[PDB]
Amino acid sequence: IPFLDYKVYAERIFFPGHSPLHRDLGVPESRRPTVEQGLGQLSNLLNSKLFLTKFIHTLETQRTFSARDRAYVASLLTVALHGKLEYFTDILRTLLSDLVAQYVAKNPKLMLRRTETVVEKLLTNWMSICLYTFVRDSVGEPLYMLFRGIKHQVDKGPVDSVTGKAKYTLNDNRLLREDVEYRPLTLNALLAAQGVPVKVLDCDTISQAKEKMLDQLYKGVPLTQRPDPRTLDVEWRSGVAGHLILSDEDVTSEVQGLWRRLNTLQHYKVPDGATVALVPCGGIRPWHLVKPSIPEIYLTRLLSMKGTLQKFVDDLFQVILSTSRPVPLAVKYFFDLLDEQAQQHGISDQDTIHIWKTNSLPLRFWINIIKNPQFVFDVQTSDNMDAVLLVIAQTFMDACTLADSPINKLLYARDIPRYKRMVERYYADIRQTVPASDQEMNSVLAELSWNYSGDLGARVALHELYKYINKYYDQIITALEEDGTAQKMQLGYRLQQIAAAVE
Repeated sequence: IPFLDYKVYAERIFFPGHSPLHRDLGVPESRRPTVEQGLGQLSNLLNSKLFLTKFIHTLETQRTFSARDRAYVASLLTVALHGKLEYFTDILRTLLSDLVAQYVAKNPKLMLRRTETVVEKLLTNWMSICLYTFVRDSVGEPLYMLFRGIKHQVDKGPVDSVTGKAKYTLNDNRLLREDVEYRPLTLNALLAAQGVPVKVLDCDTISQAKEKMLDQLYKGVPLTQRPDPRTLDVEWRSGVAGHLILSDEDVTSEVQGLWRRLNTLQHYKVPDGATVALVPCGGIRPWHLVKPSIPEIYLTRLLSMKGTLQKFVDDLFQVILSTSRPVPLAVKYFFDLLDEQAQQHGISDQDTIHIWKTNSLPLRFWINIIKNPQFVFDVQTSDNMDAVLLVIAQTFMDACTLADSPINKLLYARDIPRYKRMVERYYADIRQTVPASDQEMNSVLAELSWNYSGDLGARVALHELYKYINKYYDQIITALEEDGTAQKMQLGYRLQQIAAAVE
């Protein structure tokens, strides 16, 4: 199982829309010590609970401070505070407490629905940190089985490289409705040496075949430790005749009008068991299998896919919501924290508390991991893999929702009511289990601070947070100056000194 190291897992979850901390400071050599000295003192400042809560609040008052901003600043703070997870957790606990008082005076059922605010993103990051080894230990096995099961089923049928449509899929939109026709083929694959075999199809483009070839050629090697596909040509080597470089477009490619077909293995008449090596090196639309433009036939296709993947899905959902394992202490801690919050504000409604939990964990962490296997595994995905995992993720979402049509709801009509019962037991088991003492939680939090190798990019995160201090400098100073203990603890002055140092 090609598990990502914690540092890459974290980068990818913390910064999903990219890592932005893998850059040079871009500060001139003469200024570097001084700037870094200021970054050090900003790190110190961030340990003042007062400064940090004022900083977060002030930024989120700014109307030019977007949802992308809020989520990015949340992740910069996570990385900056990752050495001090007990303090980070205290910050999260305070912000949650304010969020609940705010939402109790609105509609508390709408709380934590999105990932647009700093607190919502701090929670996502917190869950991700705390549950890393749980995924490593228990969820990673079934989640990868599913990935590999989806992969092997799809690879067995036609995939249109232009439209992205597939024979085997869970979304009817992706469904290659036109029943195209093809021939399975197995090649003798070399890496120009000795020859490994590859299960390809004759309708595969040379690019699609090259991927399938690289997977087996590098069967136990991590994608990061592979060459770029573009650096390798595909060479068909029959015995008597010449070596033939194959590609998606060349002088042999079929073209009619303003259409040009992508060159497949069938196009070159590459025969079953052929030796293919991998070696180094104007308004006309590409098409592959069918040009770009529910019956029993198509629903049956989709249910066959659903049916074939169901063991994998059941095994994964079972493990995420299991009551047969010790509950991770962080999940117990946080769900109890949610139960306490509910009690303090007189929320007796279990639907609201159910909602809060769903929005803290399943529909914030697990749905993320289901949709994005590349947050956990050193794998690459495809648009159709993504569309398949989305349907299963939607089915998971529907299991955690209380509202009793989209194609997930068709294919998982039977299953959803049953997964709901699993979710209900799950929250109940957690509430009932022995609680996590503060010392137990702080020990867990302290080990999470050092139990990995690599640099999450704190130095650059600190610099990135400074950019936001610069952008809203006057607003943050004004905000600390209009506050008693901030003035008393010289917070305004300290930020001034940091800015002086950093420019």
